[PDB]
Amino acid sequence: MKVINDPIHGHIELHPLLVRIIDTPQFQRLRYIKQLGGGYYVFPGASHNRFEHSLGVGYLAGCLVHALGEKQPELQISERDVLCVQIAGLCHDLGHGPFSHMFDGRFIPLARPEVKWTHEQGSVMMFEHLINSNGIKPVMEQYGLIPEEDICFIKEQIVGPLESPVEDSLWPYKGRPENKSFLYEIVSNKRNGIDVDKWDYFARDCHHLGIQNNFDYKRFIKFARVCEVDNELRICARDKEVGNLYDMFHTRNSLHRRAYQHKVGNIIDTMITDAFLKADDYIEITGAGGKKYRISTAIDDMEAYTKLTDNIFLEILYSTDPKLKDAREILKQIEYRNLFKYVGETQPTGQIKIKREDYESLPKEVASAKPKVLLDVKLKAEDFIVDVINMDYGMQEKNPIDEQLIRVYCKKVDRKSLYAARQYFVQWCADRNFTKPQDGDVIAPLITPQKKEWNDST
Amino acid sequence: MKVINDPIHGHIELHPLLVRIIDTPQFQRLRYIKQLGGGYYVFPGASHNRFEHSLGVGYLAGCLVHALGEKQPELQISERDVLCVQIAGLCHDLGHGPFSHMFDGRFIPLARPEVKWTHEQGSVMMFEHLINSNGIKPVMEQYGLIPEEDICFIKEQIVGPLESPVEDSLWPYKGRPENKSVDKWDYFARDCHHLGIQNNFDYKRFIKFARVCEVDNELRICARDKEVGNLYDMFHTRNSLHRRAYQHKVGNIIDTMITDAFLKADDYIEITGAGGKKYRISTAIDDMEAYTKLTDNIFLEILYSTDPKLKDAREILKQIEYRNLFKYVGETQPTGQIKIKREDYESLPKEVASAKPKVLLDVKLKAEDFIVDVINQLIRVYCKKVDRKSLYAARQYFVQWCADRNFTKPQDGDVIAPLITPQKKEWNDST
Amino acid sequence: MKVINDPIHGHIELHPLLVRIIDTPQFQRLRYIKQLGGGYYVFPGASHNRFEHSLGVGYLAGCLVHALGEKQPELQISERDVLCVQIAGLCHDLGHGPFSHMFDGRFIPLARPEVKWTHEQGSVMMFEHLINSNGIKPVMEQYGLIPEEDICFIKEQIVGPLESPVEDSLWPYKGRPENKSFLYEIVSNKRNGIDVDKWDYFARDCHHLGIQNNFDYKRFIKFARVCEVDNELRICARDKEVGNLYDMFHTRNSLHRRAYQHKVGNIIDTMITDAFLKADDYIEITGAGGKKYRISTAIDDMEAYTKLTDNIFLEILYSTDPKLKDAREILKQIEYRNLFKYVGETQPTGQIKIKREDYESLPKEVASAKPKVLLDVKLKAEDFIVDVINNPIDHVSFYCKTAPNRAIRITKNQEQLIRVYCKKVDRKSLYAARQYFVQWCADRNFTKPQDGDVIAPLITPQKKEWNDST
Amino acid sequence: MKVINDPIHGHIELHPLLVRIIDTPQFQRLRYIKQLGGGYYVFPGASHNRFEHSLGVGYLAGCLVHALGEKQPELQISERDVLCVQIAGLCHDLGHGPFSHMFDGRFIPLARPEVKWTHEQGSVMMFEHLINSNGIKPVMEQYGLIPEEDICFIKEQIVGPLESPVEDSLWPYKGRPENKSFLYEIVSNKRNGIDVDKWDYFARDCHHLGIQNNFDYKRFIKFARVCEVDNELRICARDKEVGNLYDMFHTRNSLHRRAYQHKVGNIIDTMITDAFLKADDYIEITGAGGKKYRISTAIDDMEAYTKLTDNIFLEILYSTDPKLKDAREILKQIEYRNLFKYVGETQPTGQIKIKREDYESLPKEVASAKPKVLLDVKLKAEDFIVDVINMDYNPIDHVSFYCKTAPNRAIRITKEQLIRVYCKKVDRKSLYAARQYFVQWCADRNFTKPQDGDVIAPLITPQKKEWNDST
RNA sequence: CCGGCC
RNA sequence: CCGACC
Ligand SMILES: [Fe+3]
Ligand SMILES: [Fe+3]
Repeated sequence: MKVINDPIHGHIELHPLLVRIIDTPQFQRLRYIKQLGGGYYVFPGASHNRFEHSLGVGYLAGCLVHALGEKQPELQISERDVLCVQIAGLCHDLGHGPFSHMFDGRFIPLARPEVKWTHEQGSVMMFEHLINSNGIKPVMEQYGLIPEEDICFIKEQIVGPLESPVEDSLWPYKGRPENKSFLYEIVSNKRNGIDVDKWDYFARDCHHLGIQNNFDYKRFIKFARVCEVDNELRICARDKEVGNLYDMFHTRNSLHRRAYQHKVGNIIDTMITDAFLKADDYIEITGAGGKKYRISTAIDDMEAYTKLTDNIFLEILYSTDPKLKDAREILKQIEYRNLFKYVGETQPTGQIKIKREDYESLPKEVASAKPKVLLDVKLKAEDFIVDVINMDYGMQEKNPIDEQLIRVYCKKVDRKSLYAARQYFVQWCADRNFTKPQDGDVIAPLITPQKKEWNDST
Repeated sequence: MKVINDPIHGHIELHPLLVRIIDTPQFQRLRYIKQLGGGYYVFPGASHNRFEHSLGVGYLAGCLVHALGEKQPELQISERDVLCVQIAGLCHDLGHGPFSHMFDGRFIPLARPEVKWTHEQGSVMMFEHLINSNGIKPVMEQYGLIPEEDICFIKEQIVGPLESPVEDSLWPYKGRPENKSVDKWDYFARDCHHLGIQNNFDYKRFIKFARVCEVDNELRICARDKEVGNLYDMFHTRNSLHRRAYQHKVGNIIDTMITDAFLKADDYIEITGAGGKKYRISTAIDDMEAYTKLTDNIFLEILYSTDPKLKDAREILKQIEYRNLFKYVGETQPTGQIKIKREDYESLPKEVASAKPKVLLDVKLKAEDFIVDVINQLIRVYCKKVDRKSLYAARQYFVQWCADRNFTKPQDGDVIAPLITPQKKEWNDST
Repeated sequence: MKVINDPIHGHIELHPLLVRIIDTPQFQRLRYIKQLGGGYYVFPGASHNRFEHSLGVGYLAGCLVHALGEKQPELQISERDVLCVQIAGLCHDLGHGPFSHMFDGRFIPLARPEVKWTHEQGSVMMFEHLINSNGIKPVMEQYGLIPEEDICFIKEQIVGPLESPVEDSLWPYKGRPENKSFLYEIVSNKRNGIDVDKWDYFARDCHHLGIQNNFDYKRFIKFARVCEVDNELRICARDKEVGNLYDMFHTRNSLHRRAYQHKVGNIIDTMITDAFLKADDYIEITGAGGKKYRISTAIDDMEAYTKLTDNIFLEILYSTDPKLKDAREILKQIEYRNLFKYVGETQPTGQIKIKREDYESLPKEVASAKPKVLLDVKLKAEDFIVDVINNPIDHVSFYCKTAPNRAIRITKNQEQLIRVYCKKVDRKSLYAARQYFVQWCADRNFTKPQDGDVIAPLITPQKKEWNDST
Repeated sequence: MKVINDPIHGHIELHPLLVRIIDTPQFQRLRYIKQLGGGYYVFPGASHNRFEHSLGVGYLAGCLVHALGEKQPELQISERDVLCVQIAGLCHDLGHGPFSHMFDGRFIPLARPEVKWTHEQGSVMMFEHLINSNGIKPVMEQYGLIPEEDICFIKEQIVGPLESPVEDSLWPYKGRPENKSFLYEIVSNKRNGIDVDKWDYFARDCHHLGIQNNFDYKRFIKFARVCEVDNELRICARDKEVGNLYDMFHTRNSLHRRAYQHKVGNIIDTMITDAFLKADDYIEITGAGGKKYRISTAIDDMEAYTKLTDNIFLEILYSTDPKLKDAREILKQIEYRNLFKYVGETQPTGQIKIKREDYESLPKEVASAKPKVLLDVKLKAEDFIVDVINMDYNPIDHVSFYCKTAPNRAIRITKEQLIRVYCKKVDRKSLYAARQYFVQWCADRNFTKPQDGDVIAPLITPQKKEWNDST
């Protein structure tokens, strides 16, 4: 058992097995990839990496489990359950890619349109590989828990429903029973949204970025207890966390609308992702048997998944090879904060939402926009841009109870080039059937008038 | 007008010249080093970038200049003084080495013994290189600033001494006024905020409680007579932060391991810059081109290469692939006048490796397996070995070396040495 | 320019006129009036008086009006109205009598059923007496105020429209023209209940009772802004502080269900009220011109109401007079802690709510309630005591975004109790009182007791009027 | 086994005997005696009373004795001692008069200068009256106490040695044998100054005044063990809390510099004292047998002293008797804030001091000043007042040392009277004359020259050679 | 600055 | 479980 001090988490004490397994290099790659991701180009202070966020999530899940077992001993969950919860929370986001939010949102979504997968499956696979490489089976036996069940429980908590839930009204998870889901929801609240990881992320972002955290998660955990709803085990705020929970929801909205939904930071992230894509074949990491896998193709290789940090960006910034001139230009452009210029903002309408495969064609489709306007420079794939920041979850019914931001970036920063990019963005919005801009009366003095809808003020 | 959002000083007002300087390749690359260095391993919450600390210091300096100008109309504060303050607060540590203090305090001895230089020389060279590469001399001129004079004044404001005279022919201010007379407070506040260390002193109160006074017919900074509590709290916070950054057990181990990794891969790492030069990590300060490609990425890159030619070097990362840091024995304090100075910095590990204690020992280490690092007067004792017998042998050798150095007696020297500590009659005086 | 240090609001920096109003007999009388009333004999910590509460209320009213006036230079909030709101805050409780809400609550109605008296009317009367006796009016002239308007405005802020508001939907206040309709929302508010009085006494009660106060009025005051709702200027809050308002109302409910509705803090109040009643006819209090008023009629004169404070309690406890022997006796039964025992509680069904004018008639009906089974003890009329005791998205606006009169004010939010106490404490007496209480709760169309089935099995089915839960 | 909620100590559990003792008229008399006395008219939040103070002190004494008997079983602390220490903590202030320390600090020594009276004597007498009147002795016998010696023990804890020894006449206390000496330092220590009463009233004063209280008695009781010090078992603390103890003393100093010496709470206390002194001969209080006792003599009979609380203030304020007129007016000048002005402050030099018997003679000497200047104000004894604010009598002092692994060797112990003169008249020339008279009187009495003494000393200053000597 | 004294 | 129901 070892205790560490953090700005928000506080005490980092754990079990002897968890203490022994915490100081590992497999989860050190979390410390080498920023959880804030594009926040380095956004938040001057919030340079925290996935290690701090994951440790806070695990500690908060363990504290919640301890509080539930103390105030509600009817669960009869022994120390093995808490140890398994801590081991699972130690890998909350231990399967993402370089720059975190850029990989599963921009890099993985574009590198392999034919293979759509997010950080969840990658996290499960990476945690399984790390467990296999550690060889902590005798150590787990010294902890009193059988590995053949601890590994399954950790994987189920990390991923979720891993049994391909059929329409039958059985247990969706093959690890947890019909009356054993109370402990696994502390790591992530897939329905209520009150997750230890989410609260830790919100608090850390607010603290290291300069925002106000009015939530008191400790009181929520103290007053939560285990209750029965819809003939199932759950956790809810008893009577007096309505103000605290509403403040937490407002803070989450502020964080996800001011930091994860900014403008310049999204442009910087898009430029970084595009530069990595142009250099995908130029940074090959050694794999198993002496083989090599590209950073683009390493999402299915754990040798380079354990070797996928933001140092790839550093390699891109300090390439010692002569074949990376195309990526060197983008690296030099991003070195002096000379990234692209935003042409506006947009959001689609209706229930139709594009998949991961359509993201790759979205840049080409947005560049292919061509209204009846003569442009000095044609909006090509490398000249124009379609930045599609997908918004996971978000649409939660009765947030107290309980698509994608589109941006047009110009590779050229000339005034005439800016006007051409704005015209191309208007053409793309018309093609995608997007609503008129808020300042569209001036932003589109020659593109909006083409359609009679703009003139129909009534 | 550019605004930078940081939790140290909120928003920082930067004019077009200040914005261009802050938005520069060197300024952007300045955020690639750690203030706490290896202590980031020991303390997770402290991972701040150096560029943010420099920006906060510059904002504090600009605010102080504005307050001095507004409070005293007779001060006649023009744009030149504010521009010099901003340039200094920006390039105060512009070219700080890998992990800032770690490189310039550990890696210089193994870099090039012929020329000695702290982080100040590298900072001055990096600022000069940034000015040369930016090509914004007309931009600075259009703001009313003299380029050479401002650059020299900013460099002098840094630890580096502009002039040779100590106090006879003015001060080390060959381009500045010796009579004429902050960053430390801003850095301390940033470190306290990042590491979670409570700071009882507010930087704003100290900034607002400064005045220009005529002492010895010279302008000097004077504080309020009722601000002793703020001063004390500030000093306490600074000391606490310094101890946390330097005295960290894991930090210390990471430090020494970083230096070992840097030395081991001298013939397996290099850079490219002007003239197609291929210089190793030892020559990263003499040439500004080497400093341009400088980042803490080695702390991962040297740890991530998968080549057989560096397999043993890769094995250094293997020491991190199974977490086991060097054991801590103890420390002591200097006595008399004999101390391990910078000249003895490159010889102290060799002196430790050559020790022959007269005690029952079975495990010995060579120069490469023995590390002698001091905290500069306390010198800690860390043994890279993991065996209990090896640790005891290393402790006995360290005790013999300290007894031959006649240093201060340790806290529990009787337990560490049953006879070696008893050998000296001077150190056995319990009264 | 005094400043008063407070353990809740810190510094309460004042104005010379407020100091003149404060250092008077009629304001310092508040220094000996319990804020929680009888709650001191149930909560040892709640020893605070109305004096500091009134100081804090004046402070908070000044803070809110000053914040609104500095934020918005269009409302034309002058220093005159700021001072007038501060005066209304300080004088909002000048009319309290012995043991605060026990006096105009359970005492005066049970003593004088023919008079409608409230502490706000007493506040108006005491403030008029304070400005007349102490010669404040020349000072009010000095400091920019015009008494002929400002005094009426202060009285209206304390109690409401003095002049029997006319039927048409005109402006019912004769003090301020309607273009300052927001100013009548600072001190006392009935539309939504966001008034500085409630903030101050919630914080003070939580400080003195050990309860934990989560609401933070400073955040509200910062967000507080005047917005236009239903063509009238009102004070609203930023949409962020909605959770803070939830906390405030949670604190309100806690203070009500733990402090102000205490099971035994009301028994003690009943005993004190009975002691005052028995001593009402033998405690002469002098008025203006030597006219001796009693406890109950002292509300008809402000020279005799000024001399009427909590000391009356002890003035009956220390009596050597034989005429007070009964009343003093009751007070003694409290020092020994020999209080009346609880019997049961009930709630009113529908809208037929018992009023204060019927309070003096309440026990007799309980006396007329005799259970349909044998009773060992036949409790007389005075042998039982029947004591009566009186959402977040109310008419409260919520400033939407960066727009002055945005007025996002819907949010769609997305009676009384009766307690029976027994003078006798025998087991058979307890059973008889429980049976009589069950009979009363089963025949007066009132809700059945919480534990009525265990309190009395032969007085449950009395009538069908009080046996329907629909 | 009831429990009382306190804003300071949270839940306070009480033995049935403690409740029986609490629910008596003599104990409930404390509800109507303010803790800070005249500080209310200065600190609006400081309206708390002695009743909750006594409750909390009993709580703390019980907690400390229980801890000390749980850690070390060789001390052999039994339930009898626990109940006796708790009772002593409860009744340690049963004898407080109106406005607390003002009664035995300013009123009684000035109303009856020939009578010695401390509130500990009144506490002992009131406790005896409580026990006798309320039939507590049968209940004390029932639960385990033996009144003949247990009551003597409680009285000794309240006041000290019930008899008169000289220097070394063996063990003074007849309550408990010497091998339980520590039991006499819980409720009221006189050597170390660490007693469970000061903890509670420091916490309560800081709660109601808004001052910050960094001390934590829980972390003291947690690490307290009894150790031998000069062949006397004493309660001792871990050295790891010694710095914490510093905080407590720091808090103490704050409370004695802001609250108890406010220079406006003292002039208000003086005005209340003068009003009481003038209404003394006419206010009647009935005692046992109907014998009317005045306010001053009421201390001699506990039945009359039970009915003597802060209410007397209001009883003089709300009166209509012509004989009380003057007294009543001095209470009304307080209600207009038309208080008397402080002419000056000084301190005694060396070891010269004013006792409780010379307080009455002090104003006459103050009025007896004869400055060698043209003083147009003929100030008499009624035109001046002299308040001797006796400061109550160290971070180490009788320090304690519960050093780890050393449960026997406690060797780790390593680390006045103000006089304020006020003037009844309010004329500016009268104020200057009063300042000059105060300076002259302080010079004549060899007292320390005031810091602002020379401000109103343009004529008689050259007369005094020592006054001009700055060294 | 007689309910303020960082 | 009459100064408790945190
Ligand atoms: Fe009220
Ligand atoms: Fe006491």
